[PDB]
Amino acid sequence: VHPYDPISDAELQLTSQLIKDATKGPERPHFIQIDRLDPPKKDMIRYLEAERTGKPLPHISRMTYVYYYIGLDFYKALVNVSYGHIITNQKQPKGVIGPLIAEDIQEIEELATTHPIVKAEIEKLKLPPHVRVVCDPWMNGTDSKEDRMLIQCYMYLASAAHPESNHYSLPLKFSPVFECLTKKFVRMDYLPGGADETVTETQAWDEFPFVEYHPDLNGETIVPLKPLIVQQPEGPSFNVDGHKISWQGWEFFVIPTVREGFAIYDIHFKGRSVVYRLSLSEMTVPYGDPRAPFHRKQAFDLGDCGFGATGNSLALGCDCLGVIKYMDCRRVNTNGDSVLIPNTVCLHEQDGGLLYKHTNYRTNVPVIARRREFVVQTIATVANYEYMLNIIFDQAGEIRIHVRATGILSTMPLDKDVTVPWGTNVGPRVMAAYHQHMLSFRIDPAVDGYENTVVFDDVIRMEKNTKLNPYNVGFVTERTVVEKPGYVEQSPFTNRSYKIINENKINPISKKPVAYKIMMPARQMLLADEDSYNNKRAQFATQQVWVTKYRDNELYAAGEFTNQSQTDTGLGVWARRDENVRNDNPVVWATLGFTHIPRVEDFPVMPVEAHEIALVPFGFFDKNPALSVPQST
Amino acid sequence: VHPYDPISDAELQLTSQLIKDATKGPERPHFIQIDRLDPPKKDMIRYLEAERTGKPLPHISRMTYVYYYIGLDFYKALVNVSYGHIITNQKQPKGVIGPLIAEDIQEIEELATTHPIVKAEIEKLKLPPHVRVVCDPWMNGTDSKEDRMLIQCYMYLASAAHPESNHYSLPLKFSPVFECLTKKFVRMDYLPGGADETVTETQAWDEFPFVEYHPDLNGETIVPLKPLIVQQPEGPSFNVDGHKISWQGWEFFVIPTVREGFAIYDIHFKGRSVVYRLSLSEMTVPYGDPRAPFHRKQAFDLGDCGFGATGNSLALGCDCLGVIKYMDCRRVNTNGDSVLIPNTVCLHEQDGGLLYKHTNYRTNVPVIARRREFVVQTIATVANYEYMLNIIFDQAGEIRIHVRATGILSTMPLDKDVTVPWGTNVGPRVMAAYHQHMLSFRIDPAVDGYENTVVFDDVIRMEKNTKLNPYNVGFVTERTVVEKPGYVEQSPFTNRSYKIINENKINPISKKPVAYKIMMPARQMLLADEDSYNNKRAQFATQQVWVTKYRDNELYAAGEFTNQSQTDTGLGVWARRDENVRNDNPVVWATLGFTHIPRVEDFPVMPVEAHEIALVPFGFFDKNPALSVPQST
Ligand SMILES: [Cu+2]
Ligand SMILES: [Cu+2]
Repeated sequence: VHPYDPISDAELQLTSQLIKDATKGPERPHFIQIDRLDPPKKDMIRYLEAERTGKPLPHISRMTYVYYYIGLDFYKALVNVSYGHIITNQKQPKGVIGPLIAEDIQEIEELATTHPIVKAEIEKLKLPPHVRVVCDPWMNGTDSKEDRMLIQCYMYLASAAHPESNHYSLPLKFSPVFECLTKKFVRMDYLPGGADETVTETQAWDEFPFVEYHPDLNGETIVPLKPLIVQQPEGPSFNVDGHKISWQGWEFFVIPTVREGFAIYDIHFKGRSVVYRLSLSEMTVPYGDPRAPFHRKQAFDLGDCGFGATGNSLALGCDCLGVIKYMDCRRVNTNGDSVLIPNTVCLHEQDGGLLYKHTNYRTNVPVIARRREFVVQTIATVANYEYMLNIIFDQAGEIRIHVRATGILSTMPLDKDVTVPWGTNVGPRVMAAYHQHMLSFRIDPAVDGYENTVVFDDVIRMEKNTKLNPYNVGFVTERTVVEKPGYVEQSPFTNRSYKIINENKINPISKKPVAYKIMMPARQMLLADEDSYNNKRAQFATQQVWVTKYRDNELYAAGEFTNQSQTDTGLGVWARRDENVRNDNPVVWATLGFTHIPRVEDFPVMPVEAHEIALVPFGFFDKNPALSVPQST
Repeated sequence: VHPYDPISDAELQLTSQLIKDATKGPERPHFIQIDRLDPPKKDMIRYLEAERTGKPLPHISRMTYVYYYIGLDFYKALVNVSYGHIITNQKQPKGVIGPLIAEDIQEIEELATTHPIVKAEIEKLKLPPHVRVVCDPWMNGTDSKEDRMLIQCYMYLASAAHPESNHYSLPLKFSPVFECLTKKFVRMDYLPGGADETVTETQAWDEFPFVEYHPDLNGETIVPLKPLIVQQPEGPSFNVDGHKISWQGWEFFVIPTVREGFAIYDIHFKGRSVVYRLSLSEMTVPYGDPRAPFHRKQAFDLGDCGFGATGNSLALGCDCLGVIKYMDCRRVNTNGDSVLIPNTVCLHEQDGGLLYKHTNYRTNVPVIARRREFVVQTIATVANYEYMLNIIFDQAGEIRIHVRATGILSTMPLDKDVTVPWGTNVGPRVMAAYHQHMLSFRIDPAVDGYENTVVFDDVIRMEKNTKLNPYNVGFVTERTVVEKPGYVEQSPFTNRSYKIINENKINPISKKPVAYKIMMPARQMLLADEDSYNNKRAQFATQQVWVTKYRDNELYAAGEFTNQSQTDTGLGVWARRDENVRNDNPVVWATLGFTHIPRVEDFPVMPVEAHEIALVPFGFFDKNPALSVPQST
């Protein structure tokens, strides 16, 4: 029972039992989230040390956290499940609101088509019997001080005849708002369908131009394909022992977590340390339609919902090609039970093309190796969206963070003959507003050991017309050291390169500190004005790379409670501490910015758009580490 | 013979034979390059139309060009090979120098180690029995007005033991220069191995620290791997008819060419036109070591040598995984004969991960398709480098240009205890100078037809604090039209997106012209100072996107004759024509900039570094075109 292990049924239920026992009276605890805390890092580095060198393993208590409500009051407790005691069980200040949970959303979704005010609104549409109404409950977002947990219910039409009909293809022009925990009606909002902010009372609905994606409904003739099969007749080249993966020189743990999907720990390659913990830390999805209620669409999908909570089961359709191993996730329900989320993480090899090749032109004798890869993947369904998260390792020591966005666009109503400059029309009566997906990747590096420095290098021209450079072609690198928490500015035109180095371990060939470098393209950051709540709640989304000093339980880039937050309680605080991070424990938070101008081809379901960040050794080894890979032949 | 067909042996030899017959006297023609010209585009479009609709085919002659020398005089001729006559046969002006040819390089390489004057330098090294001298002859480059074709011979040491010993791991400090066609020794250059530009006479060589890549020599323990196999039990899903490929809705011609490796023509997807001609057009590799003779290392690998001339045989191999079809290239030798280069192009299908997924959270019914990809590939070996060029097509209408650079670094001598700020040390006595690979891709677009406009869209904030945008979150696109030949500036911070649109064909859903968009990251451009020959010779490498008006035989970014060129005779002239290119025949030249700071891991042979540009349908279709793809199931 390893300290990194994901939460068990017994730990999750013990945690809720203890809260139930501690809560007196008739309003019972309403559970929101429960998961296992990481072991304290200083302690766990000693545990792993002992585990690698066969010495006796130190005690590390298993700890969990719980978010729960008692009536309208929100609570966060810390529980020691090794010894069965609550350590802290604290009511949170006014305005701190927990994540959404499936059971509460289901309740509100039911209500949004059942409530008499909403039935009466629906009646004004004068729907024929072949058309039904569907609701997507959304988190409220923030445009004001608001301490109540509110649900903004987006309303749509679907075909009554088929349960997979594409409601996103026909948005309505009203949206009711409920208070989540009491189930009380709050107000009915009206949505503009025209070129500006004008709304009207609910009119009879004239036409039903659905744009269906499902094969039974889309009327598209299927163009056949011949099979392409992948086999591993002798089995896979990776081992899983508990949660410990071994493959081609790599050793690391892969742990499912309810908030991140999975996290990867204690990453070593060829026996050397590389990265202590790697995860998707947050993702904010701000929309750019300036009009109400749309301006409030800024989910924080990890913080408001959780990538593990929302993970698909990968085993029964075949998302992963080859010989696959799987892991499960668990979540609490509102009752405090452990709900299994089966097969959310898949692990498998695949072929990544060529790894290297060279032929001597004099002899035509080649050396060549294929780029075998090991993939860790999870896919989250977040209402309309699909996000596929992959971490891919290869035999040259590279770690590749690879995301594909797919699923369905979040859609707005559109009246006849209207266009808008902040959205693309994607169906005869449906518009998809422009948005961004701003992801933060948390990389706690341990490059060749636990004292690291973050740096960035620029590539710059040499002074022209000198004795040294008389032909005006020379160019050189210069390095800047990150001394304190903060961000680094992007600079694509000096080929700026972020690296984490170990100043204490010198490469004996290049004579510079060993390093890993980050590979990522320059990207547009937060488009919302600085004077906006979107800016205040998500500082990470405003710069490409952030550095903090490590702290236990500082994991989520916009802070622990994002749902309807008023301000950033993650990097917006942490990256401002005035402390030393040189030759220490800097933690890197890389922002992957994706501005999404939807196109028609993204509808009714969208082809994958891929985004990637790579961590690659840079003077970490004393020669290409892939000389150990068999020849391709 | 279809007009797009690659040259045949008969046509190549008819070309050289006509020139031999026309050349009188005892100085015989010395052949440098022969290939078949594209059919003139106007006629070819009519021809394709007739071929399509069963009308009589217009008459279009097969034509070739030939570069050759008579003594020291350089000539270019055009030949009609359908009827067998010379059209033009023209002595080129003083200073125009042809590409290198393998037979002439072999000759100068032999001479670099046998000429008495270089034998004398070698003797000064006092080499022991177990070491041998190796030469890589290089094109001269340009740092002065120079009319003679010169070869700079880079000199190295290798183990005498083994023909695959890595001579790049031990560079010498002298370099002989020879006049290519006369074989006259011109001069002996000396190379600095220290921190600055100081050089000495040739000294005895003290030690032999080779860094070996070959498995016989590298001493590496091989880490085993289990098999991973790809099968297509019913055969592939693509058909090849002549040079015409059909796969999953696409139809286009793949033609091998001596200069570009291959070119792809007449690209249609779902019956609609996309791109008329797609090709890697040039690649310049400028080095950033300011010192002589290094400052002159600036290859134009297509213009100076040719990607087809230099292509690997891929069937050997097997570089391409699965069920493969191959095509050949041919090149002339100095005698005018046709030399076959078997299997330089491989064509095959592969799995590219998931193409789309969506699960309705209510029912948990998924739609999912896998991303089947069709790959066209060639791999050229240019002296030390390998360049893997792929064009990948997918079922959603995307064309991905994907390049991988691998092979061996070009290396410079390095004395003990030296470092340099313009190069990385990659072995005990060998340094890899900084350099750039600047690629230009020529995309002659035919988006839904032959009248196109080039445009770029920017994503910008709405004005804050208005009635329309009261919460400061809104953002919109604005469009700029390219009206005249020239370049577009990069703007990654406004998410700038280059597109080619057809202003005559409006998407009936979005109400905007149909388009293809270019995906590519912002990159650093040419690092050589504006005041350098690198700059005057390669204007394309200074800006990321160029637009010209189409002309027949205007194919190569830096001009037809690059070797020891004084100036750019490509885009540096053509993108400065004052003419209109809106709703006409714009041609797009996309510069893929890769600044290469070598790492120790790139030596003795480098892991692939991948770079891409994608062409993606934007409002081209009225919905996702991949709804015709079968469920993955
Ligand atoms: Cu999106
Ligand atoms: Cu390079």
